[PDB]
Amino acid sequence: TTMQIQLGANLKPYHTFGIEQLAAQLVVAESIDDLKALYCSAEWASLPKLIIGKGSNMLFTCHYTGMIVVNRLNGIEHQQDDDYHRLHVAGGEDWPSLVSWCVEQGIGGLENLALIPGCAGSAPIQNIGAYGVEFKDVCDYVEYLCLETGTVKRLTMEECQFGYRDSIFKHQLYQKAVVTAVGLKFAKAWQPIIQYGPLKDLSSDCAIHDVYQRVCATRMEKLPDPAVMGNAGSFFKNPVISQQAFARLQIEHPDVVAYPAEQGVKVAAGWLIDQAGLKGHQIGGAKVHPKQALVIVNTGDASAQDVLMLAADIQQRVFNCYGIELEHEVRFIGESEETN
Ligand SMILES: Cc1cc2nc3c(=O)[nH]c(=O)nc-3n(C[C@H](O)[C@H](O)[C@H](O)COP(=O)(O)OP(=O)(O)OC[C@H]3O[C@@H](n4cnc5c(N)ncnc54)[C@H](O)[C@@H]3O)c2cc1C
Repeated sequence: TTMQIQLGANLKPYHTFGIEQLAAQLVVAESIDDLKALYCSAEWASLPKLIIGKGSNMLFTCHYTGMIVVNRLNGIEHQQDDDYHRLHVAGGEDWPSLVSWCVEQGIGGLENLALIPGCAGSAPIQNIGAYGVEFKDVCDYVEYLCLETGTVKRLTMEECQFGYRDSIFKHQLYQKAVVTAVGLKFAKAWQPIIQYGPLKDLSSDCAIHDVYQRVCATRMEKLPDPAVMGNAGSFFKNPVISQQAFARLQIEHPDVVAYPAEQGVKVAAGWLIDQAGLKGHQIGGAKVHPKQALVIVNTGDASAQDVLMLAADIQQRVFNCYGIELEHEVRFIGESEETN
């Protein structure tokens, strides 16, 4: 009963905003061969296709008239050096589950990425990061179905061109590549990364588990669970501006919060939105969550239009207070593929 095409499928079960909407067609892929039949064959060559993991970084903005392809390729294989653990993770694997698995195996280095919703295959697309770690830091390689050849190719971590919330799959490989698996590499001499938020209370000889527990604890405290109130996480990226640009900003706003970046300064958008006095602001069913002001939440009856107008309102207010232009991180889906 696999590779059954669902016609007129409701999308709420398929993305974390949980907004009422449907897809002309939807199918669950479960193997490399399914993706190969779906993307590199005459059958279903008719429909535009959107590959999704958990839809935890997505907003459907109208009736989706293509075929949604739900990535559920499973498998975790493990091996180890004298020096490293290496995992080969199928792209459909659930990410919060994978980090819990590493932690329970005693595999150190993934724990700052605890509870980020999504599939392992989506992790490289926006180079997920939290608590001072990013996917590029643990990445050995990425494998993908090459839409031009119908064969699986491999990129080293270098060839992925990772940046803040960025990679080659949002550029050259955009719509040309379906990630089928991720190679993760972790030093056996584990080093806690412990400089962010409540991890600062930890000490540098703590255990993997200590770090993981703290991350889970804080996240479950600050971020709404989307099965309770729909959301897509931090709606905007932290804007990255020059040093000089930052110093200028900081003359009028000496209080402004910054995060490290190699090129220029990354400014905390949470802080910008909060000082702009936007916490709790609602349009229709969409609201700025007061405990983490980057997260637009669905209070129950949001439309995509609500979310989009609230985003526009925040962006407007932020640009006025600070002359800074926030860039949305959530992908906006139209009839077929992304818009604006
Ligand atoms: C409560 C919550 C907290 C969050 N916290 C964080 C955080 O701390 N850090 C962070 O970086 N993100 C965070 N996010 C955002 C999100 O979890 C990540 O962006 C995640 O990587 C998206 O995974 P997904 O499987 O849902 O991708 P989706 O939303 O399904 O898809 C995202 C994009 O990737 C493309 N895509 C999906 N799968 C493939 C594939 N196999 N091959 C090629 N392209 C693909 C899609 O077409 C779409 O363009 C959070 C989200 C939520 C809801």
